[PDB]
Order: sequence, then structure tokens, then C-alpha cells
Amino acid sequence: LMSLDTALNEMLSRVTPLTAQETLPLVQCFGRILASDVVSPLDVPGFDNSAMDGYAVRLADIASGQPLPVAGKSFAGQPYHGEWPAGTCIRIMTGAPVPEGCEAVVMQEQTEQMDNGVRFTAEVRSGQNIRRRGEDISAGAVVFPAGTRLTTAELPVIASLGIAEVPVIRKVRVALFSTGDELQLPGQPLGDGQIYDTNRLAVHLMLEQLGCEVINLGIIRDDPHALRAAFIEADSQADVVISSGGVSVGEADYTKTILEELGEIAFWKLAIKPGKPFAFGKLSNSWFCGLPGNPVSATLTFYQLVQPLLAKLSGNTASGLPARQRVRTASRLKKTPGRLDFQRGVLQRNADGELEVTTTGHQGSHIFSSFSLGNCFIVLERDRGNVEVGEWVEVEPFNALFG
Amino acid sequence: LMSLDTALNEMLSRVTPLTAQETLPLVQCFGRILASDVVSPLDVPGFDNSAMDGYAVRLADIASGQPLPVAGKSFAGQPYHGEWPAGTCIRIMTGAPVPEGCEAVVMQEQTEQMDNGVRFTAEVRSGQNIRRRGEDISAGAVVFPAGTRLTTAELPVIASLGIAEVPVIRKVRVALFSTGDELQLPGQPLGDGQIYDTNRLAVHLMLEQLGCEVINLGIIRDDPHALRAAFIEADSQADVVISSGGVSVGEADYTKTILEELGEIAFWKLAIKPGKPFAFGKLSNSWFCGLPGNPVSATLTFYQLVQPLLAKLSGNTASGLPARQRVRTASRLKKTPGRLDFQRGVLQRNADGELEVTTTGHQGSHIFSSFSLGNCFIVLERDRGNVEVGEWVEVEPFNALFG
Repeated sequence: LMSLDTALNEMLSRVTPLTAQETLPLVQCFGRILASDVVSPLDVPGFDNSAMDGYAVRLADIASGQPLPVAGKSFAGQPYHGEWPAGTCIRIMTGAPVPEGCEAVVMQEQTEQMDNGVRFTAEVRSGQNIRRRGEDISAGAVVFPAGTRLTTAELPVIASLGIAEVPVIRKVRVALFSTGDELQLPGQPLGDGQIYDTNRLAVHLMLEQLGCEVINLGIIRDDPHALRAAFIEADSQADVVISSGGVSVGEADYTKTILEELGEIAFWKLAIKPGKPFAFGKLSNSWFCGLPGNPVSATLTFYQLVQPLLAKLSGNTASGLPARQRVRTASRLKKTPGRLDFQRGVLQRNADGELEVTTTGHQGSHIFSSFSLGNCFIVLERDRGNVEVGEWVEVEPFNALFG
Repeated sequence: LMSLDTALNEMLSRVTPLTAQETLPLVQCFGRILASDVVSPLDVPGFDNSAMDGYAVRLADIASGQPLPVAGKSFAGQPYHGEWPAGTCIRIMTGAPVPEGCEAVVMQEQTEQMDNGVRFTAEVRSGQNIRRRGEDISAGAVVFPAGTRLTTAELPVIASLGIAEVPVIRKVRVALFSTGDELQLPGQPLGDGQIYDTNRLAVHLMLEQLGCEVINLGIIRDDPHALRAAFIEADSQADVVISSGGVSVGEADYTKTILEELGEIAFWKLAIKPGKPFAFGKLSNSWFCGLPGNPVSATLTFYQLVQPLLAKLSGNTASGLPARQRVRTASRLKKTPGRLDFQRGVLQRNADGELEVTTTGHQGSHIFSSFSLGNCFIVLERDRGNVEVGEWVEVEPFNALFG
């Protein structure tokens, strides 16, 4: 019944971005959120310089319509600090500081030389080919705003300004655990109607990849006290606590009563597929997210619900989810109205070089293979029914969490 | 003159993937390359279970036509081993072991409660809703092939099979350093015609993100011996050695003679933009990659040349570079024939929901901002000249290294 958009907004609207911070050397800043604006301490370039290599001139002598002889020259880091006779021009090479009083620079290709004077050609519009100091970055200016996720794109720029460290928001801390007597650890023998715990591993990997500090409390035994203990501990050192499975997401049982006892938890029924149930609310000092037991369902719910909440909490101003794009289906897709279906597909280039999607196969949640075989989500609109080969469809490519 | 494709093939063809390996617990395997095939130790599913929530029935009981009292139940970790007499049914939850003798399983909707048992409204087909032991993964089968990069998509599947660890190829070791008296460290005062070293930081970040073990030797002083020492050490504990700048990529000088003295190094002139010069060859026990001094150039060369070499060396069987797609330009693009131009652009959805690219602005290599403003490469064909708004163009979206 409830819609993804609704739950998402309801979730993000209640959360307050972290503000605690620490200062680290650039090399340790990948994926981190800048705590404050980065203001440039210097100008870049620090002085007016040549856009092309050619000739530095004064709009005056260009009226002579006669050859201008090179009085001097200015290169890389060897400016021309000398007298500039009238009617003459300076030989200059890109990045080189324009000469005192230079009104324009001309690319030699736009000026046939001579063995006695430089003949110009196309009029020389003022300021042509002159990069003015602070044109790129002017001292005092804001280079990168707070809330920016530092990447290979920004850190080297910050280093170019001479800064060795920057304040970043502390990593988000997340407590993780599962519960259920039927859950067994890898390496351990499978009991009667037992199964190996897999959701927890899934959530742990994603959290780490998302840059969070993970606190894995393991499998909690089916006991009212063990569970309460687990929650008290999780809430005490994490901003968010996640149940990868076992704790109630609606159904009645002791886990449900412990949840209601320890916080304000809502039990939503999202109109999505796979999945539907999701637990969300506030514990004493953390946010709680409860995932359904089904592997496909938990992964999907975490990826579309928890991920965005972690992005906001982190201080990051960009919506930490990939963008969608319209593409054509090359597979008939089975879809039932009433739920927003996040099917898995395979985005690929066709013969004509265009992008099309193929289903990964069976979309049932009884298997996990679709995540490996696919590379995207074919997000089918809630109201839509079956889709025929050739129809337009929305696609959301997987991010680094899946390859 | 030489083409990207050529150099790439020439490079990959000479390299041999690493084979050394180590075994680690799944949680430490993200981004790692599987050293050997993963063979499933059991059938999946592990035992006939229920595809839904409802009741286990037998065609005969359903046949009689009247209510079937609930002789018992079967839950997650609670398989029913009761008696199950004629004319009765067993309540069953999803994933629950189907009871012995179970011939089918009906869901709620097809059920209507009674005061003297349960009523089955809809038709019940033989074998319906019973997931059969092994209908997904058969024991002895190969689940994931060696050379596979482990992700959230695969690791939880491997955990579902009970396996706690897997052999993976050891991380690729890379030695990194720069040289040049003009290079200054962050925090340190800028000398005369000095500049802050930025390429090294850039390469270090990317390498770490690519999953490599980085050995940063810092800035090497302009001395024939200091440089030789740096190389001897780098080559002695790395599979690849990278010069982020300073060492020759063609031009004549002492760094060139040390290179030629320590290995078989080729000095290529690629028909690409930005960039052109690239040094590649074999040292005593490693591969050497030499990057041009310009920041934009070094980044681009590393990203399109070194990255793919690292992917192969790692044992990974998938081409570690993003795919391209055809999109329309919404910006006039200035392009000169003769070089494959990797311009930076901004991929975005337009009013009609279609994808289009906009230039980030000036494509000159005198600035680094394009990497931050953009989100992709507009890969312009070597022979192509200017591009007008509305033309078809090839786009390569940035990967995690840039956001």
C-alpha cells in the first residue's frame, strides 16, 4: 500500500546529518564528506599568461599593418623582464607570463613570419589569448563546498592549492545483526531445517563499501534477553542499527514486542517488488532499519531504502543513488500492476550501437543469481502491466556494490 | 602516431596474470579475484520447501471436498515431524521443509477458514508450490568461475552454500613515485618556479580504489643515484612501477638513460588527447609505466592505459573499464582530426527523458576542473572534426574513481 517515494521522504525528512568531524591528510580522504568549505589560499594562475604559443603584442603596432620585429621572449618560467621597443612584439609560449603592457597574444599560425619582421593577419581583438590571474581560481574563493564527497576529481585540486589536510565528517557508524535459531554459520554443519545466514554478510559488505564503520554483532540467539542486550549495545555505539533478518517486520512475536519496547518503530508495507515489509524508527540514540528475511528482498530494500538514508546521514549533499535512463526492452517482461517492480536486467549495446535491456531470467525471489547475471534494475512503474519487446522502459544501472 | 587500441593490445599481450593466492573469509573478499572455481557442496535448494504461506495437502484430502483440521505446522527452523492423519492438513510458512508425504501447497487466497477445519477454495495441482531440492544449483556444479571479481552479488551466494572462505589472487603490488626539484610537498612553501606535486596523489588514490597495494616512495631528488635506488627498490617488491611524473617519457635527459639502463622501455607517442607520451616496458621483475607531467594527461593516460593493465594482471577475466553508449550532443564540440579525443562531458536526462551530453567547458589540459564538473568522457573518433549540436556521439561514463 505505501509507496517507495512516500517511505523514502518520510525517512529522509526525519534524519539529521552528522556534524562531528576529524581532519585527515588527503590520501585518507577518498569517499569522505568535506565538513567545511575549502577556500583557496592562493591564486591559480598567479599571473596573466599566454593561451597559445605565438606572439605578444600591443594593439597599437598592429595598426602599422607592417612587420613587427621580436624584441624578446617569454617561456614556461622565464618571463620577459626587459624594455619593449615600439612596433616590436614578443615571442611567447603558453603558460608564460605576458609582458608588461601586453594587450593581446596571437598564435603564430595566424601570422606568417618573415626573416625581418612578424607579419600579422586576422585582426587582434583585445585580451585575445590572455589568461588573467585568479581566472581559474581566485584566492579567497570557495573551491569545494561542505557536503562534497571527495574523489580523484577533487583531492588533487585541493593538493594543488598547498593544503595537506581537510576536515571531514566522521564515518557513519552502523550496528548489524541477525537472529533465528535456524541460522547457521559458514563452515558449521546444517541442522534440520536450517540455512546459512546470508543477509548479514550481504549487508556487511555493502556498508563497508559505502564507507561506514560496521559493528557486526553476529547471530543473536532466540532469547528475549539476548536480543534486548544486542539492541542496547548496538544503539549505544551506532547512529544506525540494522536487522538483516529475524527481528519482526510486522508479524507478531517476541521480537516485535522488544522493538516496540525499545523505541518508536513503524512497520511499513511498501508497494514494491521484491519485498514489501520494512521496519523503521527511532531507538534511544540511533535509527533502526529492519529488513525482511528473504535475501533478494533484504538486498533490494537495503539498496533503495537504507543506502539513501546513509548518504544523507553522512553529510553528503548529492543523492547517493544512481540515475535512471530510458531504454528499450529486448525481452518481454512479466509485470503485475499494484507494485513498483525492481526487476533485474542486462543493459547492452545492440548492432546499431544503441542501448537495450534483456531480462536476466526468472525474477522470483527464490534465487539470488539475478544480481550477478544482471547489471541494472528495470524499474517498472507501479501501474504498468506486462511489457512487450520494443517498449520504452526505465533502467537503473547497478553501482559499485554489484560490480 | 600510434593508436590507443594498438598500445593497449601491445601492453595486455605481454602481461601474464598473477597466480599467487591466499584464502580469506568472505567478508574480506570485496573486489577480490577468485583464484579457483567455486563448486557447490550441496543442492539448492537443500530440501523440498514451501514457495508460499499456507498449507501442505494431498490430492486425496482436497478431493473429499470438506474442511481439513490443522494437524500441525512447519516454520523456518521448525520442521513438522508429527503424525498427519487422513483428512487433515499442515500449516506451512515459506522456506519451511515440506512435510513427508506432502503432494502440494496452497496459499491463503485459495483457503477459506472453517469451524471444523480449513476449506480449500481453488484447484490444487500436483506438485504445486513445492520448491524442489536442487532446482537452482546442483551439487558438484561450478557456481562461480576462477577469474571472477567477488561482489555483493556473489559472496552472499557463496555463503548460502556454507563456504566460509575462498582462495583469491593476491592483491597486485604497485610502486609509485615522482621526481623533479621543482616539486614541493603540501604544507611546504612554494619555491621559485615550483609547484605542488599532484599527479602522485591522484595515482595513489586510484590505485587504492582499484584494490592494489600501494608503495609510495614519495618525491625522489634530482640525482642519478637517488633515482636508480628508487627503481631498484620499486622493482624488487612490486609487480608494476609507476612514475607519476618526472622520469622521461621520451625527451632526452639523465632519467631517460637510467630507464634504458634498468630495462627494456618503449617510448610511445599515442594519437590521443589529452596526452600523447607514455613510457612502457619491462624492468628486472616488474612492469614499468611512465606518465606525462601534465595532470590531466597523467590522469587520462593512467585511466585508459594503466587501469586495464592492472585489471588483467589481477587475474580478473572481465575488462575493467566501463562500456560506452551512443548519445546525442547538446553542445557544439571543438575537435581536431588526427587524435582520439577523450573530452569530458555531462550526461543528463532531457525533458523527453532521453540522454544527452553537454561539454564541461574548456577542454584544455591547463585545468583539472573538468573531472569534477563532468561525469563522463565524450570519446571523439580519431578522424572526426567539429561536432554540431544534435550529432551522435560516443560516451563513456566515469567509474567510481571520479564519483
